[PDB]
Amino acid sequence: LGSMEDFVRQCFNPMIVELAEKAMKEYGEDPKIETNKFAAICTHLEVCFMYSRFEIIEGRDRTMAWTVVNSICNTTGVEKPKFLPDLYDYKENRFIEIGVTRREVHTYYLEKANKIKSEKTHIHIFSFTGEEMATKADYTLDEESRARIKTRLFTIRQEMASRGLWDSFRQSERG
Ligand SMILES: [Mn+2]
Ligand SMILES: [Mn+2]
Repeated sequence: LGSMEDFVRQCFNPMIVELAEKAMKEYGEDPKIETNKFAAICTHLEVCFMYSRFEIIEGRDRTMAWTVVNSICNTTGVEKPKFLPDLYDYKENRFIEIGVTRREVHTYYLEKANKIKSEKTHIHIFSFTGEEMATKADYTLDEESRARIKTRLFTIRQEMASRGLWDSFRQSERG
């Protein structure tokens, strides 16, 4: 049984580890203790950066994110989201909320949708199974582009498994 804080650090992007290290410290969660959530954050992030037409919101400091949201919201006449999407899509002129779950796709979706009280925020969910779900059957990206996202979650799962780490990860998610 390996060290997740190891695997995370030596299996994600430096960039990605330290944006998520830094995302965590901001809620006073230690990456050394909260290592399963540490990886999850890194993965969720990695995905958002592969779904990139698209402006990125996840990853920025909250000050920077909220300003980013606002110039768009001021320039397009788009409703302000209450919370913070992950991306914006210039082609469909909408904000997108990205979700990566190790649970039920349907459960995670409705949890997302009911949080954000979206009218216009689009919601794309993937899991480590292929299983996915986008708001209104609107998959935004082309079967290929989504497929590469699918492949890599798979390459995350087994590489965890190689170290006895997959098992726990799998079962430790909540809402
Ligand atoms: Mn986000
Ligand atoms: Mn998200």
